[PDB]
Amino acid sequence: SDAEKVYDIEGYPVFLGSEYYIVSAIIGAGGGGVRPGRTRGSMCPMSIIQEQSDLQMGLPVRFSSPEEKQGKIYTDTELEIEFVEKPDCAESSKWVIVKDSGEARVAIGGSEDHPQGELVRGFFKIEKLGSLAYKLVFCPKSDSGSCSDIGINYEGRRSLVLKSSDDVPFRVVFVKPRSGSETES
Repeated sequence: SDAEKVYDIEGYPVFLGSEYYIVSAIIGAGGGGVRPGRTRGSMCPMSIIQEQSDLQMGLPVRFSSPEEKQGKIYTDTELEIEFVEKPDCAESSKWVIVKDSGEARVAIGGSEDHPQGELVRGFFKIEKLGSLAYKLVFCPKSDSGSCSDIGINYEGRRSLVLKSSDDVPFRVVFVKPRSGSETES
Protein backbone atom coordinates (compact mmCIF):
# COMPACT_ATOMS: atom_id res chain seq x y z
CA SER A 1 0.00 0.00 0.00
CA ASP A 2 0.83 3.72 -0.06
CA ALA A 3 1.50 5.23 -3.49
CA GLU A 4 2.91 3.16 -6.35
CA LYS A 5 4.95 -0.05 -6.44
CA VAL A 6 8.71 -0.03 -7.02
CA TYR A 7 9.95 -2.37 -9.76
CA ASP A 8 13.39 -3.56 -10.87
CA ILE A 9 14.58 -3.15 -14.47
CA GLU A 10 13.05 -6.53 -15.34
CA GLY A 11 9.59 -5.28 -14.43
CA TYR A 12 9.31 -7.31 -11.24
CA PRO A 13 8.47 -5.81 -7.84
CA VAL A 14 11.39 -4.92 -5.59
CA PHE A 15 11.01 -7.16 -2.55
CA LEU A 16 12.05 -6.41 1.01
CA GLY A 17 14.89 -8.71 2.02
CA SER A 18 16.04 -9.49 -1.51
CA GLU A 19 19.35 -8.37 -3.01
CA TYR A 20 19.49 -5.48 -5.49
CA TYR A 21 22.16 -3.39 -7.15
CA ILE A 22 21.35 0.33 -7.18
CA VAL A 23 22.70 1.71 -10.45
CA SER A 24 22.41 4.91 -12.45
CA ALA A 25 19.24 5.15 -14.53
CA ILE A 26 19.45 5.72 -18.28
CA ILE A 27 18.42 9.36 -17.73
CA GLY A 28 21.05 9.67 -15.03
CA ALA A 29 24.42 11.38 -15.40
CA GLY A 30 26.32 8.19 -16.20
CA GLY A 31 28.22 5.65 -14.14
CA GLY A 32 27.34 2.34 -12.53
CA GLY A 33 26.19 1.16 -9.11
CA VAL A 34 27.20 1.94 -5.53
CA ARG A 35 29.57 0.41 -2.99
CA PRO A 36 31.35 1.32 0.24
CA GLY A 37 34.36 3.49 -0.53
CA ARG A 38 37.43 5.06 1.07
CA THR A 39 36.77 8.10 3.24
CA ARG A 40 39.07 11.10 2.71
CA GLY A 41 41.25 10.83 5.82
CA SER A 42 40.16 7.46 7.21
CA MET A 43 41.57 3.93 7.20
CA CYS A 44 38.04 2.51 7.29
CA PRO A 45 36.00 2.81 4.06
CA MET A 46 32.65 4.02 5.37
CA SER A 47 31.59 6.36 2.56
CA ILE A 48 29.31 5.27 -0.28
CA ILE A 49 30.58 5.90 -3.78
CA GLN A 50 29.15 5.41 -7.24
CA GLU A 51 31.10 3.46 -9.87
CA GLN A 52 32.49 5.55 -12.73
CA SER A 53 31.78 2.77 -15.24
CA ASP A 54 28.28 1.59 -16.09
CA LEU A 55 29.88 -1.85 -16.40
CA GLN A 56 30.20 -2.01 -12.61
CA MET A 57 26.94 -2.46 -10.75
CA GLY A 58 28.65 -2.08 -7.38
CA LEU A 59 27.76 -4.02 -4.22
CA PRO A 60 24.19 -5.29 -3.65
CA VAL A 61 21.95 -3.98 -0.85
CA ARG A 62 18.81 -5.26 0.81
CA PHE A 63 15.89 -3.12 1.90
CA SER A 64 13.97 -3.53 5.15
CA SER A 65 10.92 -1.87 6.68
CA PRO A 66 9.78 -1.11 10.25
CA GLU A 67 6.26 -2.27 9.37
CA GLU A 68 6.81 -5.63 7.67
CA LYS A 69 9.53 -8.28 7.34
CA GLN A 70 8.48 -9.28 3.83
CA GLY A 71 6.52 -7.87 0.93
CA LYS A 72 6.60 -5.58 -2.08
CA ILE A 73 8.13 -2.13 -1.83
CA TYR A 74 5.98 0.92 -2.50
CA THR A 75 7.13 4.47 -3.14
CA ASP A 76 7.05 7.05 -0.38
CA THR A 77 7.22 4.42 2.39
CA GLU A 78 9.77 4.09 5.22
CA LEU A 79 12.82 1.97 4.48
CA GLU A 80 16.24 1.13 5.89
CA ILE A 81 19.11 0.06 3.62
CA GLU A 82 22.20 -2.12 4.13
CA PHE A 83 24.93 -3.51 1.90
CA VAL A 84 25.11 -7.29 1.80
CA GLU A 85 28.83 -7.17 2.74
CA LYS A 86 30.69 -4.90 5.18
CA PRO A 87 34.31 -3.97 5.93
CA ASP A 88 35.82 -5.61 9.02
CA CYS A 89 36.58 -2.20 10.49
CA ALA A 90 32.87 -1.38 10.43
CA GLU A 91 30.39 -2.96 12.83
CA SER A 92 27.60 -2.88 10.25
CA SER A 93 26.88 -2.08 6.60
CA LYS A 94 23.65 -0.19 7.30
CA TRP A 95 23.22 3.11 5.43
CA VAL A 96 23.19 6.18 7.69
CA ILE A 97 23.39 9.95 7.39
CA VAL A 98 26.50 11.62 8.79
CA LYS A 99 26.51 15.40 9.18
CA ASP A 100 29.74 16.99 10.38
CA SER A 101 30.73 19.45 7.66
CA GLY A 102 27.64 21.50 6.88
CA GLU A 103 27.01 19.00 4.08
CA ALA A 104 25.43 15.68 5.11
CA ARG A 105 26.68 12.52 3.42
CA VAL A 106 25.43 8.96 3.16
CA ALA A 107 27.74 6.55 4.95
CA ILE A 108 27.60 3.06 6.41
CA GLY A 109 27.96 1.94 10.01
CA GLY A 110 25.92 2.93 13.04
CA SER A 111 26.48 4.48 16.47
CA GLU A 112 29.44 2.14 16.92
CA ASP A 113 31.08 3.46 13.76
CA HIS A 114 30.44 7.20 14.09
CA PRO A 115 30.11 9.70 16.94
CA GLN A 116 26.46 9.72 18.04
CA GLY A 117 26.16 13.48 17.57
CA GLU A 118 27.15 13.12 13.92
CA LEU A 119 24.37 10.73 12.95
CA VAL A 120 20.97 11.91 11.72
CA ARG A 121 18.15 9.53 12.64
CA GLY A 122 15.42 8.88 10.10
CA PHE A 123 14.24 6.67 7.23
CA PHE A 124 14.90 6.36 3.51
CA LYS A 125 12.22 6.31 0.84
CA ILE A 126 12.16 5.49 -2.85
CA GLU A 127 10.34 8.00 -5.05
CA LYS A 128 9.35 7.54 -8.69
CA LEU A 129 11.25 9.85 -11.05
CA GLY A 130 9.13 9.42 -14.14
CA SER A 131 8.61 6.01 -15.71
CA LEU A 132 12.30 5.46 -16.40
CA ALA A 133 13.81 6.21 -13.00
CA TYR A 134 13.62 6.43 -9.24
CA LYS A 135 15.48 8.42 -6.61
CA LEU A 136 16.24 7.85 -2.97
CA VAL A 137 15.32 10.41 -0.32
CA PHE A 138 16.06 10.64 3.39
CA CYS A 139 13.47 11.83 5.89
CA PRO A 140 14.89 13.03 9.23
CA LYS A 141 13.00 12.12 12.39
CA SER A 142 12.86 15.61 13.92
CA ASP A 143 12.21 17.19 10.52
CA SER A 144 8.71 15.67 10.45
CA GLY A 145 7.44 16.99 7.13
CA SER A 146 10.44 17.12 4.79
CA CYS A 147 12.87 14.74 3.08
CA SER A 148 16.12 15.47 1.25
CA ASP A 149 17.13 13.89 -2.06
CA ILE A 150 20.14 11.63 -2.21
CA GLY A 151 22.49 12.96 -4.87
CA ILE A 152 26.07 12.56 -6.05
CA ASN A 153 28.94 14.83 -5.09
CA TYR A 154 31.11 14.78 -8.20
CA GLU A 155 34.74 15.21 -7.16
CA GLY A 156 36.47 12.19 -8.65
CA ARG A 157 35.01 10.00 -5.91
CA ARG A 158 31.30 10.30 -6.82
CA SER A 159 30.16 9.99 -3.21
CA LEU A 160 26.51 9.90 -2.14
CA VAL A 161 25.29 12.93 -0.25
CA LEU A 162 22.08 14.65 0.81
CA LYS A 163 21.11 17.56 -1.46
CA SER A 164 19.59 20.81 -0.16
CA SER A 165 17.50 21.26 -3.30
CA ASP A 166 15.38 18.77 -5.23
CA ASP A 167 16.96 19.51 -8.60
CA VAL A 168 19.97 17.20 -8.43
CA PRO A 169 18.91 13.72 -7.33
CA PHE A 170 20.91 10.61 -8.19
CA ARG A 171 18.62 8.93 -10.73
CA VAL A 172 18.60 5.18 -10.24
CA VAL A 173 17.04 1.85 -11.16
CA PHE A 174 17.15 -1.45 -9.31
CA VAL A 175 18.84 -4.58 -10.66
CA LYS A 176 18.54 -8.06 -9.20
CA PRO A 177 21.88 -9.92 -9.16
CA ARG A 178 22.17 -13.21 -11.05
CA SER A 179 21.90 -16.43 -9.05
CA GLY A 180 20.51 -19.95 -9.17
CA SER A 181 21.08 -22.77 -6.70
CA GLU A 182 22.77 -20.42 -4.23
CA THR A 183 24.11 -16.86 -3.94
CA GLU A 184 27.27 -17.05 -1.83
CA SER A 185 26.98 -13.80 0.11
